[PDB]
Amino acid sequence: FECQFVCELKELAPVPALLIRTQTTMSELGSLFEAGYHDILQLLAGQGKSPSGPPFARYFGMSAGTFEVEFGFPVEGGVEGSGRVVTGLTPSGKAASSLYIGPYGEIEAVYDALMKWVDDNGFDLSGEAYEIYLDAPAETAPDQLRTRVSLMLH
Ligand SMILES: CN(C)c1ccc2c(-c3ccccc3C(=O)O)c3ccc(=[N+](C)C)cc-3oc2c1
Repeated sequence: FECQFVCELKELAPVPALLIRTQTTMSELGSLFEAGYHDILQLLAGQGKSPSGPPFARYFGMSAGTFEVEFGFPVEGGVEGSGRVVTGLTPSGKAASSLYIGPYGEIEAVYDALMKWVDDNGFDLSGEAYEIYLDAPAETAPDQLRTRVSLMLH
């Protein structure tokens, strides 16, 4: 992945979200997200509401076998949670960010590129990663699958 032209620093505006905040492994992540995103969409339907944008996930310590993950959908205000689905916010602050097109299994390429770009520009990372799944992977060709990848800055 080349960062020459498409990598940028973004100022992220926090907006309301419905989230699940839990922990997972890389093996179980796919099943976790299908289950939890389904459930969030059902809780939204459950109030006669829709998401306000594509779903996302936040990650820290992804090397560990088991790592924290927070994932969900941006929503209108006035939405309530239930069970383990909670109201919160999308990230705020600065991030080093790039659009990535391709299968998730090759996304480390953009991570490597962004960490090089961050080093070249003297920025500091918090260690948190933030992915926005602009396309649904079940319904999209892998060579067209869009994810925005952001590394949060310290
Ligand atoms: C852009 N919007 C509208 C969407 C909508 C749905 C998804 C689902 C999903 C939700 C429920 C059931 C199946 C899927 C699927 O498509 O497999 C995603 C599932 C997994 C995922 N990861 C990053 C592993 C990412 C997912 O992103 C999505 C994005």
